[PDB]
Amino acid sequence: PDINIILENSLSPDATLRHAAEQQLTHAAETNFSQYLLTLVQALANESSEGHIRAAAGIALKNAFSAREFARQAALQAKWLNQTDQETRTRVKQLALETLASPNSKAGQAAAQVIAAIAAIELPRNQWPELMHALVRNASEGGQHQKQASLTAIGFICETQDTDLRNSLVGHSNAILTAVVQGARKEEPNNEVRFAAITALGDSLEFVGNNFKHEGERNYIMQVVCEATQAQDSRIQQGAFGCLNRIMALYYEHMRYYMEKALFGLTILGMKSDDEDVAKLAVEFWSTVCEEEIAIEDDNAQVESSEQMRPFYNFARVATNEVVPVLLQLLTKQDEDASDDEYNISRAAYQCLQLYAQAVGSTIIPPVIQFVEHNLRHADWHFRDAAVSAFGAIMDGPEEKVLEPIVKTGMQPLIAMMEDESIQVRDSTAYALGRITEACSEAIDPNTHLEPLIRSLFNGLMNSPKMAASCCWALMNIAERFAGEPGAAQNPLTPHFNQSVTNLLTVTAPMNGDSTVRTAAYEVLSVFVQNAANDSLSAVASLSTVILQRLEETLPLQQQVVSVEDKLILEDMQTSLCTVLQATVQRLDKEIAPQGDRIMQVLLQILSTCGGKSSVPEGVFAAISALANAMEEEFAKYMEAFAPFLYNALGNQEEPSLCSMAIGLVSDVTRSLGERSQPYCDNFMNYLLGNLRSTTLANQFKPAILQCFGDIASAIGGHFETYLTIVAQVLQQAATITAGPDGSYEMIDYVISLREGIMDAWGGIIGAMKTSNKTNVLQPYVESIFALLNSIANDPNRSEALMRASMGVIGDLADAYPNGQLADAFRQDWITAMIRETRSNREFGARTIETARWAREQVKRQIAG
Repeated sequence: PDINIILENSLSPDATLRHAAEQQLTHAAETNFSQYLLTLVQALANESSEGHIRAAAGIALKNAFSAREFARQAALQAKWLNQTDQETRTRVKQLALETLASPNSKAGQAAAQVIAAIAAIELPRNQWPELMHALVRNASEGGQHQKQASLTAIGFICETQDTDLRNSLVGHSNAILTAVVQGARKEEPNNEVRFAAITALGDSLEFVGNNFKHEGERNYIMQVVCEATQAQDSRIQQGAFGCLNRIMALYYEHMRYYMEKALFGLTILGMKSDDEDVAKLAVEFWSTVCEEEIAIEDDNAQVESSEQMRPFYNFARVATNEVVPVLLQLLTKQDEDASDDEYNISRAAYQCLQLYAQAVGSTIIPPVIQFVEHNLRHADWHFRDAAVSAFGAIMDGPEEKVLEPIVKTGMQPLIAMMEDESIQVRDSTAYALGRITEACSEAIDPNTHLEPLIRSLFNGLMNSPKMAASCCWALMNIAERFAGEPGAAQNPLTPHFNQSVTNLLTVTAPMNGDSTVRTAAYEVLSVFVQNAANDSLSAVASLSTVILQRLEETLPLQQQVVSVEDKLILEDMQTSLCTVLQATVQRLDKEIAPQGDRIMQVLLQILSTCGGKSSVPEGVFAAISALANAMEEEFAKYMEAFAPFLYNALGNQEEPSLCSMAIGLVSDVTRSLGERSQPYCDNFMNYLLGNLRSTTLANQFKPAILQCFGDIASAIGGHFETYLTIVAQVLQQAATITAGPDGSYEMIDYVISLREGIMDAWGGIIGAMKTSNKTNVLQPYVESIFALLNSIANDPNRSEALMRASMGVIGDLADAYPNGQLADAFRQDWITAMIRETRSNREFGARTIETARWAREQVKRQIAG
């Protein structure tokens, strides 16, 4: 009754009464948790209540002692274990179990969720010994709904990726597998049961298959799945194909026999189904195959020894002649009405086609080219659009050499497609041209195709918003690919540069145009500037003034902001303008100096009006960083005005992204200004050291902060002795932070990044103490430096930057203590091995290998005193 109204209000669209209800529930769970549980499970078990109420009760009950988040989950589970009595637990368990039999599907499903949540707690501790036997019995003997719900509960329990729960289930493995497979068979008269069973099998794959190691279980599962894919019922088909997709994703290596035997034909049939949902799943099957094989191809490529090769069966390659024509056919099933990023069959097919091209390379070209030639001039826009889409789709993957003559042949017709009636065809054409430029710019000859290509893309950008993004993307690719050589006076786009800048400035000129088009076009302008040649420098200079003028004009615009939309639009404008400004600053370098005063004036004025969640301060900082790098010691005059803004960004960790940017700015300023930045470094150190005081061990800012220590040390030299005791202390502590015996990828990466920071820090410090003739005061820390060097050497987890920095420090140490004071520590074998490994890695860059060579030489000059 009351709980019915609280639950109904809990689902209410009015957030005031919804939040009110949520508060009532939370309060109820706080005042008497056990009674809260009883009330909810009783409402769930009540056959006189509506399904959605019962489901709501069951969900709330589930959430009373379960959560996705680790810590929440720890706390809530503890509530089930230690804040209930056995009578309440027994009651909740029994009522939940009984509700599985309910003819109301929503109540049954909810009860399955409840049971899974309880099982996750009790089964590892063996506190519900009756459960799995009861579920298996229900799944085999129950009425329709009891079967459905119990199968669902079994699936929920088996899918739970928890080692202890899995292990507790081990003894029930065959009984569970038998129950779900037998439930899924066509001999099962009830289609509802079959769907529940095949779904449960899919959820239980990791568990019941025993990792598919044994042929009997394998054939058992594969037989029923293949059978279910050709079931008359659409839902059963869907469950089957979803199951099949997970099987392929998990057990590719076991699939050869089954692929040849049935999967090939089954998925072909599935892709051509009249039901869009199973068609989607069947296309996804081949997307999964392609993804796997792309990964395998890549891994087997990077491998030196064939014993390291992963099993590879070339499924996609073999299947090309059957699957690709179907995919192309599905490209013609566009829904012009459908929303954006709505995943329909046509976009699914396109994704698959892309992956297919990567997976099989040149093999995909003849069926696609046949399709493109047939349909490029079709009367139905569906087929023309499909044709150009397909063409662009296969640009990334096959041998460039093979594509070059096809691109050359198809360049002019594809450009002509930009004048198609259909806006869909024009958009797909623009994107395809971007794909082409990106993958095969070499095949595009400037003198012949460049000008019309650019003209058509700009024509599209300036007159047709629907294709603006695609045009912008293509244009950016072109600017990137036709950039010319470093130091060059001209590149192919240079005679088009001024016109291009004019066009981009024109389309971004309205204050009422589409904000997304404005943003996209500004990005284009940025990339054009970045890749501009020296003949265009005066134009870039002129552009920087226009951009500056527009930036200045946003300041009174800021004043007119009323709505949140106004705010967002203004912030995108300023962020885009800062991006372009940044581009001109970097491109002009020293030549930017005459506009330095104007730049800092408007940028600081923009900072003073920023606040809250905004992308603007970060863009401003990026532009300022550019100006500091360009003007160097000339930038010092802006430090009086700018430093307090920098300090404030540094001290505010509640804006993580800006804080990180601020730390990067300190590195920029100290490196760009050098010793001229020394008077500000005590303030820097105070903020940096202040940041290090945390309740978080893996402080996200620490790696960059340590790198920053290195830059400051270089800038202030002998001054750094003031900070040596503290910083060395921090560096030594940081060196002990590791991912542990079984760490995540994120923590492994964090530690690699951290140790990059540490090594940079030591590097700057060693240099500072050497040049100030203070190697005596550095001497006590040298042993800890070698210790870390050795730790890095003995850890197969590393980055190129880390090894480079390590080589650098080894060399620095040799310089700092000449005439063989460290000859002993250097002649150690792990040192030599470390350096030799670094110099001999052909995958490393030139900087690193040169640094490794310097390290070797530095070592050698140490051995003999």
